Amino acid sequence: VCKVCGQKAQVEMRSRGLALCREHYLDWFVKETERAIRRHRMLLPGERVLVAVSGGKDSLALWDVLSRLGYQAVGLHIELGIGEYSKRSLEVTQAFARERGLELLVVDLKEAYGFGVPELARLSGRVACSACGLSKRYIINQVAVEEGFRVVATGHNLDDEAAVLFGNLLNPQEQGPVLPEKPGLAARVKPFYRFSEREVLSYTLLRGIRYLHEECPNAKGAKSLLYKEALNLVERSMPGAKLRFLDGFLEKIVALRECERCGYPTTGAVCAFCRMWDAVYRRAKKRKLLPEEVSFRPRVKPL
Amino acid sequence: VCKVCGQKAQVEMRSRGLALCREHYLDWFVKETERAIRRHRMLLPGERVLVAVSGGKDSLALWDVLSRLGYQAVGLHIELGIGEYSKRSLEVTQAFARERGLELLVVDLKEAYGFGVPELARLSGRVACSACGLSKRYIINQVAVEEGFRVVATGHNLDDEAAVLFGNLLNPQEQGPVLPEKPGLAARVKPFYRFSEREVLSYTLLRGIRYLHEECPNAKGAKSLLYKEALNLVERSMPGAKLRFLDGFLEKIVALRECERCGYPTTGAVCAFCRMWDAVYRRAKKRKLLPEEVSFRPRVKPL
Ligand SMILES: Nc1ncnc2c1ncn2[C@@H]1O[C@H](COP(=O)(O)OP(=O)(O)NP(=O)(O)O)[C@@H](O)[C@H]1O
Ligand SMILES: Nc1ncnc2c1ncn2[C@@H]1O[C@H](COP(=O)(O)OP(=O)(O)NP(=O)(O)O)[C@@H](O)[C@H]1O
Ligand code: SF4
Ligand code: SF4
Ligand SMILES: [Zn+2]
Ligand SMILES: [Zn+2]
Ligand SMILES: [Zn+2]
Ligand SMILES: [Zn+2]
Repeated sequence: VCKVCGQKAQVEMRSRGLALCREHYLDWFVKETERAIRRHRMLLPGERVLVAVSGGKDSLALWDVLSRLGYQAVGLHIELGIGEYSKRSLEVTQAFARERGLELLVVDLKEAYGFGVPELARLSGRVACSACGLSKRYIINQVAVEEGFRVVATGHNLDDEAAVLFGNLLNPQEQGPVLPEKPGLAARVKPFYRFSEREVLSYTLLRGIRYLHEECPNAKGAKSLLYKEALNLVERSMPGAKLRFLDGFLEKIVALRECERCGYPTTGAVCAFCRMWDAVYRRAKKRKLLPEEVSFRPRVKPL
Repeated sequence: VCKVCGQKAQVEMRSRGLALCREHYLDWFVKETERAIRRHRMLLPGERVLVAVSGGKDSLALWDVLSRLGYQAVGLHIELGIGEYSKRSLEVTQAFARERGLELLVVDLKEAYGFGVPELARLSGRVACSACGLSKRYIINQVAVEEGFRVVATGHNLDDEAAVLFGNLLNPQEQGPVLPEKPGLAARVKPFYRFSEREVLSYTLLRGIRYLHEECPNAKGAKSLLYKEALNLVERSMPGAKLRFLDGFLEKIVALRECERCGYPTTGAVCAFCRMWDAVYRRAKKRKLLPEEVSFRPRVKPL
């Protein structure tokens, strides 16, 4: 039965020995999120926070919770130009924001830089996921800094964190719930880092939030899915495995230069982002999808 | 093709980018085993070594290889009294030793202590696997010390080592290829710790060694099977994962008292082995399968 009210439980979490009815699961989820924020000093009460929202279940749920917790949550969605997929992804995110009166920023990849993720993959040589992730992290950071946000919230859940940890162990040759802000670098927090993917999904469905069910025709996100399958196989027979795994690592145990192209932090002369888009533009000219006297002019960092 | 002779390959190891014909796989396996022994100073050339052999594919293969490498390999088999299973397991081991002129020692659990693993589990309260493993490690060590062996070789393979490592990470609340000998403690080496289970099986089949195909009605060895499934799932799509996993850990980063009952090393007053068998005898008396004036008299340690 529901541990709080004694009525019929709607959600059962063996890993925590906890069973809750719909109304108290939603409340538990929201309170536990704030418990995570407070424990790790992720946010200040009512602070402006840039929420990276893709239209999927986690970041839409995160946007909902942070709003309910009274944070000034502004969403940033990035249109990746991956066909009808990215189109629907934008619609869902827009619908969410509209029907809740939340501020939503959009960066359209194709409109800003001329190429979506598909063409970007062909032109950079990198796998689609490499160029895409690189663009996502840079743009989200850039928008945060340019719009005066101190902290960015992403919707990475426990399955995601444990998959990353697992992958690093099996494949070094191929990031913590809180990353502190530095000059040119906004802070990044993961308030959902201890919720399982199943648990975040449960919140989303019970809250009635409509998200983009379908997933990208991913390329090397097929790796994370492999890691998740392996971890969940164990989790199925041994609840709390992912939590034990991630907690165990967490509770146990470099020079940055300004990019001479855009100004943002990097370890080299020019950052991987500018280096990628330069080569993409360069190869587009040789092909020639771009005018010869065109230059990639990245938005230089304040102040 | 076979990387050594150019003829048809019989064994393909994607993880190592290596393909070999039957005759050269057998040779590669044997040479690599010696490479492991030498690298880690596991054995001295021609040294007497106690090989723990269960009749399964790994330890029978290990016994074969160590013999071929000119080591004086004496096998110790422990009869666990698990029905017809343990019976066949003993036969296979005996057959191997006979048809190769190898010295084989046998400890029959029921004959030595009065109870096989099944009854031992009911009487100790511990799961079958707990009492069984405890008995196996103690007896193998005891026989080694009592018979003047410096080093014991076990047939643990890469799948086994990586499963253990994985399990510890997911479940702390539930051991290296070489353990140095100490007073009352023989050395333990795992010369097969880098061969995958599939690779050790391949050696066994190509060498024509007959082993006990069936496995114990295991209890909590069902855990290792779960760990192996998870790891092999990744290995299937990403060769060298288990090796990367295990190597990565290995290449990165207490007071012992004499048991007042048997003399062997322990952290407490009496060791877990004596403590287990005492309680088993004690509870047998209360049941009463043993005479009241009977005492468990463990073989006290030399010198
Ligand atoms: N196109 C995008 N625009 C903005 N933010 C994004 C985008 N894609 C991902 N993010 C952020 O990055 C986080 C990780 O995304 P992802 O790699 O999709 O894992 P996920 O948990 O399966 N996706 P989601 O369910 O949407 O959070 C998401 O929670 C978002 O917060
Ligand atoms: N009954 C036994 N008697 C002697 N030695 C044993 C016995 N059981 C296990 N061992 C040793 O312990 C090692 C690990 O055994 P186990 O837990 O069965 O993993 P395994 O690799 O599946 N078995 P095997 O194929 O026989 O090595 C074996 O290689 C043997 O060397
Ligand atoms: S799946 Fe690969 S490509 Fe599709 S969005 Fe995620 S990263 Fe970019
Ligand atoms: S399976 Fe469990 S019980 Fe059967 S032998 Fe291995 S440990 Fe002892
Ligand atoms: Zn309730
Ligand atoms: Zn740059
Ligand atoms: Zn050959
Ligand atoms: Zn003892």
